[PDB]
Amino acid sequence: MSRPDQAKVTVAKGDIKAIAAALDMYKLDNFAYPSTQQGLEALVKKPTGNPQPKNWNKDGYLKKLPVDPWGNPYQYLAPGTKGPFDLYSLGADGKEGGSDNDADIGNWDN
Repeated sequence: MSRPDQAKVTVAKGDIKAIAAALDMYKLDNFAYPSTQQGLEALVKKPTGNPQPKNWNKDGYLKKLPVDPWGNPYQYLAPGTKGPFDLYSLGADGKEGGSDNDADIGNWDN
């Protein structure tokens, strides 16, 4: 997507796939996926329970990346409905919808 604001979307598309890979690395750190309650906290604060000797990362398990464009913070949620995780960023208008740059941009795995 090579247009103003969509150019912010195309960056985040690589960043979200980055997070999805690191969430798989938290999957390794706690030999399991986080829960949308305990594991969300365990994505922001060290996981309570038994994590393996692995360097835990906050912010939802991210790479060496800043936050998403438009000054929005990443929304990282753990398995909601059917899917092992839910992560996304809000669109340029601060809303989760379907659009180019006004869409919620994220990815997850189910």
